[PDB]
Amino acid sequence: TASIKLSNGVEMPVIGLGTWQSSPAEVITAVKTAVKAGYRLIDTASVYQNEEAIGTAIKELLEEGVVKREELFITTKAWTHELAPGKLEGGLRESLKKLQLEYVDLYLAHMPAAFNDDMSEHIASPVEDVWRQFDAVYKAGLAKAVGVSNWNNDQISRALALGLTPVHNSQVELHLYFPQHDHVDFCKKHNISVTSYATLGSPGRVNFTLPTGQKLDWAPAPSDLQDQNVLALAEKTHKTPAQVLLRYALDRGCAILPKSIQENRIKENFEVFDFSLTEEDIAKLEESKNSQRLFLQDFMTGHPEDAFAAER
Repeated sequence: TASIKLSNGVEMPVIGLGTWQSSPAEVITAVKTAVKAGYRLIDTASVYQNEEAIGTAIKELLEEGVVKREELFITTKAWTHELAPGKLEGGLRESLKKLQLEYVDLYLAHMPAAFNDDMSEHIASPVEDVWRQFDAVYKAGLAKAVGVSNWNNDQISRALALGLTPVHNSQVELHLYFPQHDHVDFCKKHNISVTSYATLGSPGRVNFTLPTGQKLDWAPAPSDLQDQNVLALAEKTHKTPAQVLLRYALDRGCAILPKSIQENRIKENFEVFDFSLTEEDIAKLEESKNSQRLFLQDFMTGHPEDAFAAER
């Protein structure tokens, strides 16, 4: 299994199944298809409300003898209300119950901003206090590694400065049209692994279908998948545009989480280990200089720990 070695020695598969776009019913089929295809990492979150289904999927995989627990890397994330003082452990234990696991391989703060139950009120808990809870669950053995998602460099630095368990991973939006050069360089400096979500960028096609259901010809849409350099490299390597975008992120030194839920796409996204991109190739793909954050997570607007406050 191709993996990245975390600062504490834990090996994390470089490619995993992102489940943020999967319902409980769709995720079961998606997880089993991915694992049978070769995927060894499953990424979920308490807020997706699909952990129970994933637990069932894993259970079936184990009974079928497809894989053993030790061969799978499971990542989950605490939502905003679970980040509040003294609420993390309870949240993690609940996720473990749904997943039917004794521990998770990686546990992340889904955001840096705490909220109450219905997110009607901000809870001004500094990221330092949030991280102390992660340090605790890590030491308790409930998570083999801990990290953050959607945090900015300053927030991560504040967590590191505490001198507790280091941040092992940072999961952020990262794709050709939002390179995150600064964040990746920052993480590399502090030995923090980086996981890219939304690796395939924005919608690359617009489909036309008649009421009868008859499918007509599609049209390209402005996106990473339609970038001229991407299309050119795909043709030259005999790979698909999507595979090129995934390889781009991998060779940038990141782990990836393609969201595809369709059987054929899940299989397609895994076929990215028969080639690699050189520094020249990477530079060529970045020539358009297009850069724009697609996931603004604007519900954080006004919160003292809004990671993107400067962009509001």
